[PDB]
Amino acid sequence: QFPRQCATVEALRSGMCCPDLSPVSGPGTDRCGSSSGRGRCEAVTADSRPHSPQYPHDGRDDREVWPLRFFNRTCHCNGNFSGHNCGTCRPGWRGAACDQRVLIVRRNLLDLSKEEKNHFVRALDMAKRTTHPLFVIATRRSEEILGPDGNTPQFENISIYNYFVWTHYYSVKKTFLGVGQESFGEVDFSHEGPAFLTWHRYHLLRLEKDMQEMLQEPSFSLPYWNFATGKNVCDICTDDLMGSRSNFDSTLISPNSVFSQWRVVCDSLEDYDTLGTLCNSTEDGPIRRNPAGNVARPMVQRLPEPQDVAQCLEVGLFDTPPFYSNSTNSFRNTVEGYSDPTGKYDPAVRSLHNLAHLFLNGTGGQTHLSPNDPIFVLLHTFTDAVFDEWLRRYNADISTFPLENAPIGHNRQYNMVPFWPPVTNTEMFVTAPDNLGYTYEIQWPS
Ligand SMILES: *[C@@H]1O[C@H](CO[C@@H]2O[C@@H](C)[C@@H](O)[C@@H](O)[C@@H]2O)[C@@H](O[C@@H]2O[C@H](CO)[C@@H](O)[C@H](O)[C@H]2NC(C)=O)[C@H](O)[C@H]1NC(C)=O
Ligand SMILES: *[C@@H]1O[C@H](CO)[C@@H](O[C@@H]2O[C@H](CO)[C@@H](O)[C@H](O)[C@H]2NC(C)=O)[C@H](O)[C@H]1NC(C)=O
Ligand SMILES: *[C@@H]1O[C@H](CO)[C@@H](O[C@@H]2O[C@H](CO)[C@@H](O)[C@H](O)[C@H]2NC(C)=O)[C@H](O)[C@H]1NC(C)=O
Ligand SMILES: *[C@@H]1O[C@H](CO)[C@@H](O[C@@H]2O[C@H](CO)[C@@H](O)[C@H](O)[C@H]2NC(C)=O)[C@H](O)[C@H]1NC(C)=O
Ligand SMILES: *[C@@H]1O[C@H](CO[C@@H]2O[C@@H](C)[C@@H](O)[C@@H](O)[C@@H]2O)[C@@H](O)[C@H](O)[C@H]1NC(C)=O
Ligand SMILES: O=c1cccccc1O
Ligand SMILES: [Zn+2]
Ligand SMILES: [Zn+2]
Repeated sequence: QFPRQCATVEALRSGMCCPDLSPVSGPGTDRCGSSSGRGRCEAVTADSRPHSPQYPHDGRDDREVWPLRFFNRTCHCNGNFSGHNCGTCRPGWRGAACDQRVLIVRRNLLDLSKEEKNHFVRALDMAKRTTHPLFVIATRRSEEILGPDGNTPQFENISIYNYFVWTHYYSVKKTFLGVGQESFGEVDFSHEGPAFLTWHRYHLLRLEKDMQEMLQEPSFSLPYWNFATGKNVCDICTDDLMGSRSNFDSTLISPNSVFSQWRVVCDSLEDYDTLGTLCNSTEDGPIRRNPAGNVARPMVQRLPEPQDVAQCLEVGLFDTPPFYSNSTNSFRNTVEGYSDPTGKYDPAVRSLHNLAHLFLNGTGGQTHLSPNDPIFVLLHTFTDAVFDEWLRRYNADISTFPLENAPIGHNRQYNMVPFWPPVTNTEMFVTAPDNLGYTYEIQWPS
């Protein structure tokens, strides 16, 4: 969603989201930091190439050709400057001139020290309570975004971590067709398509960045959870980490973990998909988590085996037609978990990433809701670690990431929805240590 400077009547009317950086001569005098050389307000590029025939409602959904339904001009920054303002630096760069290299290391959560484990847990908790300094979220779609009286932007403040939940929600929600009509659900701007891995990579980079600024610790890094152990249990679900099971309710988190106090956002689908509203910042209800608990679905009662990871990393093409959840021999569909680890499609199979979600048999395994469970962060840095090893191993071969006829949202040059500033899948399709300022301390099975 959008910088608070752009969630106004004026900015949405002008179609321009190009905020000032240091307005020393008055408002509008330093848009995108043009006073210095940091950037310039510029026309948006959005993907205009066709998508797969599965989405038939072109013209109906604000996520199409993102961000054009809200803004057609944004800040484009020069050099290694970056941000909605061009006021910060691109990943891997710090300093006023964006010329100092940083490399942060994402490590296995179980390898952290007693203190490092405690620091991480409290930092997640701080992000859950701390208002995001920059972004606000919409509670209405574009037709109602200026509110009933036409002068009241329908945006809410939201915490650093709940923004992380909301953007995942917004990417997966159904297309609203109107009161009385059933919303359309064969659409997903962050799953079931090639954008899945790059979407989720930016997802993590933006949370990590937000927490660095919240903590004022430039080197803070999100750890990972090696869920590919074949285990029957959740080895990070302990009270010094992500929280153990409640002895008073098998589906709740131990009261001796702060995460039992969290309350989730976006759990009112029945309202959103009938009234046409969007998830707002009001929390409601605790995290439900029940590892291995899906007795009705035995396939999701055990986690992935180690070799599952070693096998999926031998799939050498990033994606294959039809670039969807039923692709075969697609690395993306394999690690996403709709193929078996060799790449062989099967409508039944759930493996790796999908399996790790469903193993939680709770909030973490529901599509509109799953970042509400903070295991999500660690589940996806590990998924991102596998992706990064693939990028290393096959020379970041983006050729099979399709430029057209992908499911809507997944064309290569699509701006990933709804991140801001606009950022394409291509911008994330790079090896992380040289291009994004982070690397993984990890070892792979042979
Ligand atoms: C760039 O956008 C302006 C502003 O319009 C907004 O932009 C989009 C997000 C879309 O949602 C528009 O409906 C928004 O109003 C465009 O100028 C407006 O054009 C409309 C007709 O299309 C007109 O009724 C308004 O008066 C115009 N507003 C202003 C301030 O002139 C502009 O045409 C767009 N330029 C492009 C796409 O190149
Ligand atoms: C993958 O699933 C898709 C969508 O369910 C199937 O693709 C086509 O879908 C269009 C409408 O989107 C229909 O005309 C057909 O059902 C599909 N085209 C065919 C069968 O030629 C597709 O069949 C699936 N791919 C597989 C199973 O390999
Ligand atoms: C924030 O979201 C909640 C959940 O959708 C909204 O509360 C619902 O509002 C509908 C109709 O207004 C009621 O029928 C439901 O019973 C409400 N749910 C709950 C849990 O109270 C709430 O109105 C939204 N806030 C804003 C400002 O839109
Ligand atoms: C957690 O697992 C239970 C089953 O172990 C799920 O409940 C089952 O849901 C299916 C499909 O909705 C029903 O056919 C079964 O009758 C249910 N069984 C029981 C014992 O409840 C539950 O939906 C799962 N929850 C999540 C979030 O995954
Ligand atoms: C959102 O909240 C605004 C508060 O602005 C600032 O936000 C963070 C950084 C906190 O430090 C807070 O204390 C600050 O004041 C309010 O002005 C307003 O209620 C909200 N604005 C909108 C558009 O919803
Ligand atoms: O976001 C998800 C939520 C629930 C289950 C499986 C896979 C997901 O990516
Ligand atoms: Zn997801
Ligand atoms: Zn996921």
